[PDB]
Parts: sequence; C-alpha cells; structure tokens
Amino acid sequence: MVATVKRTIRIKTQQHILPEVPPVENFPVRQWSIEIVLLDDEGKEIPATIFDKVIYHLHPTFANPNRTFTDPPFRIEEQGWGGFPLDISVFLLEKAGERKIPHDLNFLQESYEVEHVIQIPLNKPLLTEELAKSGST
Repeated sequence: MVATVKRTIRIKTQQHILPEVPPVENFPVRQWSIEIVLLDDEGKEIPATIFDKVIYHLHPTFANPNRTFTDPPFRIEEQGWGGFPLDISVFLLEKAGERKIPHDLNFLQESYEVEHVIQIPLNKPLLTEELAKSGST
C-alpha cells in the first residue's frame, strides 16, 4: 500500500559580481540566479513539469520579493549584496499541494546545487501521469 512517491529536485544557483554596480558598504553587488530541475530515477536532470508554478519568496526588502514563475526551469534572476536566505514554494499540478523549501543564497561559490526529496501524492490522475516521466509510481 502506497499513497505517495518520493522525487528528488535539484535547485541550481549561480552568482557573480557586477562590477558596474557600486558596492553597498564595501559589499559588492552580485547577479544571482536560481533554477529548479527534477531528477529521474537514474539521476538525470529533466524538466520539473510536476510543478505548475514556483514562487520565490525573497527578503522583504527586495523591490519585488514574491516572484512567480510558471515554466520549467523556473529561472529567477536578481541582484543583491547580502546572501539573504529565501523560501521556495513549489506547487504540484492539479492543486495537489504546496511544498515550501528553504534555500540559502551564499556567495562563497560561483555556483552550487542542492537536492531535496519531496513526497508527492498519487491521487490526481494528471499529476500521477506526469510522475511516470521521472520514475516508477
């Protein structure tokens, strides 16, 4: 008896300094991006079509702090000087549920990936169908 399956998502972050932007209290301003992909059962990256939207919830001092994206890989691009942490809401197809995933934005590496396992229900036929792309159900 099984009502859910687990899938691993991979959050991919890059960042680099923008030298044309004045540092803020000696901290350089960086352009940074986050994208999300789904891993299949062999660990290959595929589009994360199990989400029909992703909202990045940024530090409230950002101009546009809750940014909604609807297409894989849900790429957000922003600029800042401090590595303020953020929360990533991913919404499963067919109103199957929000999963709210914190993320640390850090400037020690040029790019880094972080994986998360999420548990997904098997009770919305379209999602259940979509889940077949990334592993067994």
